[PDB]
Amino acid sequence: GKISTDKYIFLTPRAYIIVHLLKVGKAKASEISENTQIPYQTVIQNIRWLLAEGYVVKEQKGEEIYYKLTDKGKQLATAELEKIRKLVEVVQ
Amino acid sequence: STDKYIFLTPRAYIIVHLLKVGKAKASEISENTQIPYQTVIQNIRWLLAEGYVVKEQKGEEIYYKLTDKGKQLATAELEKIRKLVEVV
Amino acid sequence: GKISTDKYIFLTPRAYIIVHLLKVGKAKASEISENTQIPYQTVIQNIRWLLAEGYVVKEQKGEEIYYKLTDKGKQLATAELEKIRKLVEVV
Amino acid sequence: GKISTDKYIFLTPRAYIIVHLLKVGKAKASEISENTQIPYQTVIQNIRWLLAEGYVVKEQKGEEIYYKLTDKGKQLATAELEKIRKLVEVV
Amino acid sequence: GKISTDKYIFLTPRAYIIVHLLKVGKAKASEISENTQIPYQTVIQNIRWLLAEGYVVKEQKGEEIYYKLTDKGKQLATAELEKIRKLVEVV
Amino acid sequence: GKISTDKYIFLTPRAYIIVHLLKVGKAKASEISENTQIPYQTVIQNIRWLLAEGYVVKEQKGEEIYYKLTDKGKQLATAELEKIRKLVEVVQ
DNA sequence: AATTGCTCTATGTTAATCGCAGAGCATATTT
DNA sequence: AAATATGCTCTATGATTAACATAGAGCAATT
Repeated sequence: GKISTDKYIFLTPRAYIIVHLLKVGKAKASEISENTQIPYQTVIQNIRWLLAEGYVVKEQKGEEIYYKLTDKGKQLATAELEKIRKLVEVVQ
Repeated sequence: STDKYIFLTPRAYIIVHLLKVGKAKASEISENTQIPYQTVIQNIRWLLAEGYVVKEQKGEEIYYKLTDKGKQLATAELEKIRKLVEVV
Repeated sequence: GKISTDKYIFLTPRAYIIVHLLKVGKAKASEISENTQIPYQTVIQNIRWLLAEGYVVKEQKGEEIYYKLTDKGKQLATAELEKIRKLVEVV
Repeated sequence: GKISTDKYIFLTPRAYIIVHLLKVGKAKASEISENTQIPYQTVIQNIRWLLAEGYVVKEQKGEEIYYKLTDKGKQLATAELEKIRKLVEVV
Repeated sequence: GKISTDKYIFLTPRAYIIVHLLKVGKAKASEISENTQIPYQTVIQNIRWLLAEGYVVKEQKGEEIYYKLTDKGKQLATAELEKIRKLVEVV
Repeated sequence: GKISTDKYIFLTPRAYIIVHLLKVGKAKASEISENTQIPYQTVIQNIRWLLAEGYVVKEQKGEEIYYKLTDKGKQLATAELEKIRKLVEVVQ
């Protein structure tokens, strides 16, 4: 699948997506996009996948739809983040 | 469905390996990262076309290594990778 | 909200999907996409949702991912199907 | 377009709407939203289209605008209702 | 290994692509593949080589991407091609 | 398969061999190698493929192994060459 | 000359990036 | 009170390409 493009040399689009939720805790699909530079279509495409994977859950208030990392989604993040520190430390 | 490349791309694992070793063969580049060989070369052909890597054929032995340009990309991207973790 | 749908006016693409899951039980994405004429891409984005609700389960078979309707999905299926005869009947 | 969402799993909002007019003859855009469980803005949206496609026509009842199906409407209902059965044929 | 080429038995798919850019000036991934009848994958993968050598360059026209031979690329397409005629006149 | 390479940019080794056989008429394995500069292990490999399709047949003229074209390899020689021309022609 | 072996090529199946056209609903408008 | 222009948000899905596996094939070295 299209994973390594000129825009995602090292990190994938979902990476920045999750890293964002880790901070804001909860955010709108639009808020995720404009804050990560990742185009909206790519965001929800990965959000749909995150939902099916149980990493992220959807919240709704009639009109306002928010997304947040589930406990396992937070487990995934704090796991992949440790592979980064490795990459970069083994490295230098 | 990629469970293998969640946060990191296979391209990264390749760039990094060519940093700690400097000179590596498409076969070893694959093994030491557990990335399917067919992906290695396919990414190599792209890295070559972008001057991020230069080939060095010492006979029948093939060797791919980072260039001055590719090295800059390596030390550049990696920094971006850290700053993203710092705040988190 | 300018509407133009010559394809989905009464039935959603998600419906045809659910249905095909009852016949074959388990099938790949590139598979049900052909037996329903529903474009492959649309299928994935819909099977994901069915996974997010637990209406379907991902069962890999070697290298090819297989999607099979679950109990809760079977419920949704048979339950929402009767909801359709409760309409056709009176009309 | 936005066909299948959380509320709509099998049938689109149009299916219901028409199914409503196919039982109440002519009802106000409000009274449809009342029975269809569909929000007001959505119904108006589908109506603005139904009328533009010669599927539905207004009927001026004085100080109100009850909406009634047209001959083109039944030409669509029964013509759509059959894709359901051809579909729910294997249950 | 073993040999079974049904197509490229005398010419490389690289030969075609090179020839194309020499008469078209500017071509995209699809264009080459569509005309040369060489499969898309082979093309996109061969340009990489023509780029790693500096024989071809990239013309970014908005979204779509074009490819054109370079100085060294031209001095290659006009040289090797001569060893073609030097080869056919040997008869 | 391994078709395009650093040397076989335009023509393949099977091209050099065949087109050279027409002129030279006939020759031994190593002879082909020396002339077209193509390594033996390569020349010998493709010859095996030629002796398999009938394009070329080996004829024991002494103790060496003489490799000379055939009819199957003639219908092909002119066939490929014809396309080779269709290519350099439109280049104009 | 034939088999073994390593490496890179040709290329199809699948999938994931990002775009355009929808379309579901909520507000602010509006005769 | 009911209707529309309007602003979001997510869906339908086509086009480009990457992930990567199969079948080659250029080229030593061994049998």
